[PDB]
Parts: sequence; structure tokens; C-alpha cells
Amino acid sequence: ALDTNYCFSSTEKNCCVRQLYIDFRKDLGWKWIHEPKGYHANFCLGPCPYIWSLDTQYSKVLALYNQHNPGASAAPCCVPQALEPLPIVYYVGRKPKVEQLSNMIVRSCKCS
Amino acid sequence: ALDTNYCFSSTEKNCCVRQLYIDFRKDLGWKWIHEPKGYHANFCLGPCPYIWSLDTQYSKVLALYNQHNPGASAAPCCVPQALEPLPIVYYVGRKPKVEQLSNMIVRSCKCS
Repeated sequence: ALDTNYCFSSTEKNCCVRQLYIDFRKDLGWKWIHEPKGYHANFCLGPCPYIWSLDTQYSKVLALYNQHNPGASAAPCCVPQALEPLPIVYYVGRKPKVEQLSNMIVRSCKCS
Repeated sequence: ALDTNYCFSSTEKNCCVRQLYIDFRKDLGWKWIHEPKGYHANFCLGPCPYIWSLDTQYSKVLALYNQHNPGASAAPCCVPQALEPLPIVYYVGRKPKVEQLSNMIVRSCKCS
């Protein structure tokens, strides 16, 4: 499976959602959000082979187009299929507010 | 728009479907297909900004996560949303056959 459960290993480099904790201010510097300090944004990296969870037929073709030529960066593009919200807390002028951003997290990538 | 019509320019480096003609044998070396020699496989490259056609909410966040740190390859992943078939011609033993591969081409990418 290509989720953040099996992608949290040390091997495999194909379409696998890798950890990507993002500290709102450290990484995005977001100033409109106070808490939490960050979150498990996660993300997907690595190209896609010809046997992975290829969804489109162009994912198996271009997959070889790259696996054949070394140095070619036209491989496919693994992406976050399912996502997750994000319970934060920002400030509007002077009143504190807590919300839940939508799709502000990853729970499973794929190969589009 | 992020299609193969506006992406066929010389500027812009974000989620834009770039040309990717693939010569079945030259690039994929495919031996199960005789014709055509190749096709306009096309593909998508470049990361995704925070104003492009972001579809998921995680595309605007990780978008800055990379745009903020130089050298970070955890950016988003532009992908071929719509695709196109492909009229080919291969051989089964000794009989010639013509088909139309499905999604064997790109007609518009996006940012998953």
C-alpha cells in the first residue's frame, strides 16, 4: 500500500508518502495561524514504477520513459490522494478562533 | 490554464504539461507495439505555486514549504488530470492488430 503507514520505513523510493512535519512558522512561516506549532503535513516523493498503484495508463508508459533514460526528470508524479483536516487556532484582529483546515494533511498518495 | 496548449511556450516553470513525444522503441523500447513509431505522450513538470490551479488544500501549504526552503524536493506534484487514447498496431504471434490504448496521452495536468 502507498500510505503513511508503510511509507514510514527506511527503504523503497517509489511513490511513497514520506513524513513531512511542517512547523507553520519554521517551514511556511504562516503568520495567520498561531497553533498548533505545526502538524504532520506529510507528502509524496519518488517516481512511479510500472507495477505500483498506477491509476492512469500514462503512468505505466512515462514510468519506463524515465526508468530507461537516466537523468530524465520527466518521470510521473506521485501525489496525496486522500488528505486530512487540521485543527488550528488563529487570531482575527484580537479574538482567538479555532478551526479545522481541510485537506491540510496527507493520508495516502498515488501516481497521477 | 494548465493544458498542453498554454504549456507549449518558453516561459513558466510551474505545473505545466510540457511536450514529451515518446518513440515507443527509442524511449520505452516497447517491443509489443509496432506503430506508430511514437506519440505525443506529453507529461507534467515543475512544482505548484500557491495560486495555480491548486485542487487540494495540501497543495497550497507544501507549496510554500518548498518555495521557502531552497533545495527542498518535497514540493507538490503536478500530474496529468485528463488523458487521451492512442491508436497503435502490434502483432500477436503472426496476425497484425490495431487498437487504441486508453489514457496513453496527456491533455491537461493539475497539482495533486
